[PDB]
Amino acid sequence: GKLPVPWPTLVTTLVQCFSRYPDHMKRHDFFKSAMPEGYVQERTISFKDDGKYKTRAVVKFEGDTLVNRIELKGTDFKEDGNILGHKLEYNFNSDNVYITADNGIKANFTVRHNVEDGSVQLADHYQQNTPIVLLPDNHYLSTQTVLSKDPNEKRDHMVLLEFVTAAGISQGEELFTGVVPILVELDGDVNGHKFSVRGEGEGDATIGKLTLKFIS
Repeated sequence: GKLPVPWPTLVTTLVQCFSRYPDHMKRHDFFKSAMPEGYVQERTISFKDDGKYKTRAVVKFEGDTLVNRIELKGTDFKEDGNILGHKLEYNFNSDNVYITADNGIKANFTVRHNVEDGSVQLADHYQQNTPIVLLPDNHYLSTQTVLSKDPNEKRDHMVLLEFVTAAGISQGEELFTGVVPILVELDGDVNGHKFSVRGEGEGDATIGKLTLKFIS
């Protein structure tokens, strides 16, 4: 009927090729350099004092559409914890995603999810991307996200708006010169509860903008 986990816990899993890289940093944009063939993005997301997600995503162009197709496996979540207990607030904080080269890339960052009781649930992210390219110097992605709802959507859903810019110190980049349609498909299992998510929207790497609507 609906998602077995809170929507905010899925936000990071549900396309960093849409980050805006400053022109002073274009030599360091792995994600676009891998297009159109794309990259595999794999994470381990450790929810401290709770379970973890292991994800594997294929991110690539299929014709004119940037596709993000995901398998997610969630294990060891506590029935009464913040996640399966649905105690997370429906919002998101800013993050810095720290990137370094993998001689692809690796990235690390810790998401802070706000709990109903003012406390904080940490989601520690370990990330690796391998091409299906530009190996970058150390840098990070400054990420901003807002979560909302569609007034006339009847299905369990999440509207997401995101802005991402690289900071802190190759022909594929040409595929991102305009607004690019996005398709996201997630096949999930958390503690044995199988679920799927489908999302559509568009990305505009000129401004680093993402706008998507996901339904479960």
